[PDB]
Amino acid sequence: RLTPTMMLYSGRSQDGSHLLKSGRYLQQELPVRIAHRIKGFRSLPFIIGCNPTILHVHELYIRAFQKLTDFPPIKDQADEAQYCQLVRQLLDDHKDVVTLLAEGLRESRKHIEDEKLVRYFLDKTLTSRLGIRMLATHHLALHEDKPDFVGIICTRLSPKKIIEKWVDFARRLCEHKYGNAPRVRINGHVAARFPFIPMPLDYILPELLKNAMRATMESHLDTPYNVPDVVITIANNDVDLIIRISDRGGGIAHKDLDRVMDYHFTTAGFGFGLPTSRAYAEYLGGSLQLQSLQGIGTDVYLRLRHID
Amino acid sequence: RLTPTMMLYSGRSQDGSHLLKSGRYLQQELPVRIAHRIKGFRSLPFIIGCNPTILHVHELYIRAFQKLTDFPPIKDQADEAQYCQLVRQLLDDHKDVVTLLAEGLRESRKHIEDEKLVRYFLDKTLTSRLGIRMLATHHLALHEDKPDFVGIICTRLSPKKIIEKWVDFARRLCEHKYGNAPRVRINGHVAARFPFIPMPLDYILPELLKNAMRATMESHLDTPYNVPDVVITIANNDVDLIIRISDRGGGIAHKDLDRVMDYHFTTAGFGFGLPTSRAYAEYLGGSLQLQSLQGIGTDVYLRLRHID
Ligand SMILES: Nc1ncnc2c1ncn2[C@@H]1O[C@H](COP(=O)(O)OP(=O)(O)O)[C@@H](O)[C@H]1O
Ligand SMILES: Nc1ncnc2c1ncn2[C@@H]1O[C@H](COP(=O)(O)OP(=O)(O)O)[C@@H](O)[C@H]1O
Ligand SMILES: O=C(O)c1sc2cc(Cl)ccc2c1Cl
Ligand SMILES: O=C(O)c1sc2cc(Cl)ccc2c1Cl
Ligand SMILES: [K+]
Ligand SMILES: [K+]
Ligand SMILES: [Mg+2]
Ligand SMILES: [Mg+2]
Repeated sequence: RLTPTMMLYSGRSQDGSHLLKSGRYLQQELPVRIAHRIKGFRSLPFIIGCNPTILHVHELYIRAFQKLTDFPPIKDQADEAQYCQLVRQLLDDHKDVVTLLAEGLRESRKHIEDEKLVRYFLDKTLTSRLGIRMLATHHLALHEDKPDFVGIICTRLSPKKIIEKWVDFARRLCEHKYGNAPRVRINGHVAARFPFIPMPLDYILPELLKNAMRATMESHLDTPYNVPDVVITIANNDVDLIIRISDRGGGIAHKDLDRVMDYHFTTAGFGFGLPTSRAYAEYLGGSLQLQSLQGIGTDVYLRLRHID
Repeated sequence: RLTPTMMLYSGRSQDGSHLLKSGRYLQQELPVRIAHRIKGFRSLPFIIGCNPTILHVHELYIRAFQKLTDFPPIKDQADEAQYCQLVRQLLDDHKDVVTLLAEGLRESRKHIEDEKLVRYFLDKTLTSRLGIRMLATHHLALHEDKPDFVGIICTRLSPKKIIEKWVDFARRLCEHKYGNAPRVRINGHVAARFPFIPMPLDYILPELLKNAMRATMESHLDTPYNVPDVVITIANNDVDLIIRISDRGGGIAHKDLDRVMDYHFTTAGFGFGLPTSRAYAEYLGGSLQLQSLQGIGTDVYLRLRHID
């Protein structure tokens, strides 16, 4: 089973030798990908790269490269176990990176000449980071013995169930802010189950659901106690999984339409939900498409390729 | 009120002088547009242009140019009235032109080197023809005194009502072929009324409805007596009119997706419905977009700009 330019190992050897193979693989893969991202930071427009917060993330990436390269060759389970400590630390050290980049770039990007430069930098940086985090988490998860998982790969993911999980989460945030939340109905292939990697859905779904719920409440300020449902349709075929999220939140206005996919743009939480979700979907071989019915609502279509 | 590179006059003079102005306008506009299309025929790949049916349409276009240019200057109501006879004849003489081109091109296009050449020829020819027919019909309709119309412009078009008209039509064709037809529900801005030109909708709507109904029946061969509804949503805003037509007919397969917009392509009536509808929508400043949920259904979105 694989993803773009990387593979997620589904080993299961008794002596635990698959952990050594996995670890050695990480050590030959992660430093290269970190190095590529450091180059990304090096080539940022000077005035952006000088931003203290951007510099901090840059330094963090240098540190990560240094720590991995300083780690001795993995020869035994004792080494592998310490390697896992390093991986856990880095995952934790880097958990706020998306937020730091958003902040650092927010002001600094208003300065430079080329406007698609930041978009390209963020698309490339955030997707490479997702890949890095997936590989690292997969390696850790190989030690686990949860049913239905091989590392971070779920062998029988139910899209309805993971959708429901994020629905409950988004409904709670929405209720806290507006005193109510749209109900969500789910239809189509509600009983589908198939091998799949949850992690990208764990980012994308709450972003799209928050969007749809905010849009619904903000357009029904007179009747917060009675708002139209959000309707989610699951289509599962041999090629891809499609999740359509349809709201009656009034639509994306014509004057806003060409901006909603830009990092930082927002009508309101830092305006990253849509461009990030799209970059993730595309990184994984899928896509994220919007259909705006101005005056009525929006349909968002998430497509993710099935596992090979 | 206007459309691309042409205007539809909303005159109403008592002496009937607006009919003379309209007629003179046609005589200074139509011959030019016919001449442009004749050039189109002249530049067709030799082997296609030699097809007897293509030659017939070519000749028909030459004849139309010849008749209009042979018609004397319009100076009085007596002239204008005879001019209307000529216009009616030509409209009638040319009513099968789309069908003739489809047939003539069907075989001949398999020969030539450039594959997007025919697509371009048909997009340009069919849209210029729609423009010609709109102008000509508008001029004729100026003699009429129907309530709510100025020529072919409806001053208070109800999208729900025109949708319902074509729904009944498509349901009857479908019922005759399959012994039943999906019901259609219409929601969103069901009470919208606004100035609008019906003619393009009169072509596009039945094409999209036939598609959705065929797809629905062909995927429910076991239960023809109980098939899922087609659902149409109307969104009316200050910029455009959006009509979403959503079916549970199983979707457009991945292997077919990149072909359904090509003239001539069909899984079955001559495979012109979709590319023609899209060319018309775009000619008028709108668009036609498809979202396929393979295994479930298809959403088709027709957008047409409001009148200026
Ligand atoms: N379902 C929706 N309905 C209406 N507007 C939306 C919807 N989803 C996104 N938007 C618009 O696109 C903008 C960008 O969204 P996003 O990238 O998620 O950033 P944020 O939600 O933080 O503003 C939103 O501020 C909102 O104006
Ligand atoms: N709503 C739909 N659902 C499934 N397939 C569709 C739908 N609309 C169009 N298609 C597919 O696209 C093809 C092209 O349609 P069209 O251009 O209207 O030509 P025709 O209907 O004559 O085949 C159809 O044959 C059908 O396979
Ligand atoms: O930026 C990030 O989120 C992460 S997590 C992470 C984990 C490892 Cl083991 C190495 C680099 C790295 C980076 Cl860079
Ligand atoms: O091709 C067609 O449909 C038509 S209708 C029509 C009507 C007039 Cl008056 C002139 C040309 C012309 C053509 Cl070309
Ligand atoms: K945004
Ligand atoms: K076609
Ligand atoms: Mg958001
Ligand atoms: Mg058709």
